Amino acid sequence: PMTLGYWNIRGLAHSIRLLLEYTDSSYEEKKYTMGDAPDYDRSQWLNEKFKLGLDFPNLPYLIDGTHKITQSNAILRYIARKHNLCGESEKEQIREDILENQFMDSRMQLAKLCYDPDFEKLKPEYLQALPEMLKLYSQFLGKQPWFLGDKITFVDFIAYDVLERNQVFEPSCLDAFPNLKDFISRFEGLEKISAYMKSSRFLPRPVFTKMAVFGNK
Amino acid sequence: PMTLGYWNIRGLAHSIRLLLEYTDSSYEEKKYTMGDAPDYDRSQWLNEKFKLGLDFPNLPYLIDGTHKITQSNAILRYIARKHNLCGESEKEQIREDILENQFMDSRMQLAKLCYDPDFEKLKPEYLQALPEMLKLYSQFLGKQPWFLGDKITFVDFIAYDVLERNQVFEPSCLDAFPNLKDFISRFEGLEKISAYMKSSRFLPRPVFTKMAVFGNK
Repeated sequence: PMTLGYWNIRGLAHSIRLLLEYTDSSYEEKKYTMGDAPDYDRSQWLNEKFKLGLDFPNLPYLIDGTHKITQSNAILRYIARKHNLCGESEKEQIREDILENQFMDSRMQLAKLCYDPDFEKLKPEYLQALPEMLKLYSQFLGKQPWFLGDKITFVDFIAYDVLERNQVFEPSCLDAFPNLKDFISRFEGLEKISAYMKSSRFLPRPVFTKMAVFGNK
Repeated sequence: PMTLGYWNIRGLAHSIRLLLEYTDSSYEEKKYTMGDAPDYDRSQWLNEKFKLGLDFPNLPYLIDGTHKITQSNAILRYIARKHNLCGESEKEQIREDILENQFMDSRMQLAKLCYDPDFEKLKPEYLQALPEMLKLYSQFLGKQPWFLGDKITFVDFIAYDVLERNQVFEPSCLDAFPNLKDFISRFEGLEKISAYMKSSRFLPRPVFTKMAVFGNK
């Protein structure tokens, strides 16, 4: 078995869990929690942070025998690699890295709103810019069933997440982009995935359980 | 002839320059520039932005014949892959993913405060939290000449710019870490790297944007 670990919330560990299901990987989730006090105490992780014995302690993490991986991307590539879910040619590879990185910056932009207290006043900013960075993805993807081509790679697990996050934030965001919304319906079509969305284990409390009224409240 | 492209000021494209020079790649730097504070006008690029045919207009970028690339890491990996500067074994594979993504984090940490309005107030914090980061690296190298092992790869280049940038903020920061020092010495003393260092083609303005009152010159 393997061991993944993150906060009781969504966070980065999401796609990571999704990629772990598509590969039938037998993993376990050491879930850490933030103290429900007005001020959320994050010292639960801290207590173990250094005892796990990780090269660069941080959450999320994945331990596997003689392999304790850290850094969201570093964890995904590891799994994907063991299941041929990575690009094979320079071509599919340049697309792969561009996306891999891009989606991250994009993951940040949305996350910023939540990290910043003055969300409500700054929320519009992200909303107005959305379409531009959206059409870019829908154009790059184009007529492809999966972002890279006719084969599914780890990069889709990243994609889907960054696209669902914007979908729950604002549902109309994808209506003008048929292929993008269609992309999501295809992802949420994989047996191994659909089945997972019908599992006994999913959020006990709402999304963003801790931090940001964008879920916390 | 490949095509690079970034603001006149050093920025983050320092690693690509070094790698390109270490790999003897013929390249033409299409240097851009902005206006002065407060009007930080960056028109030249702004207009040119989309006509370049970049599927994801962003800076920096590299136009390699057909392969037009964006995203720092992507550009680095491309070149690094062209001349075999990468990890082969799963140990080297997993190793480079960790560091590559980690250094990016640290690189995001430093700049975030130089671009920050209260730099003169955040400064002592990063100082106090520098040794943690800096030790983590020294522990992840030990007696190895290169982070990956016995091969210089793009990681060592990316690790150089960061360790270099941090050795500016506080020149003594890495003094308590002897191997980190020998590393910097090691990189700087490479047949081709040295030649580039002491050239007439090494003159972009210092550490990041002029907005930041951090080593502007």
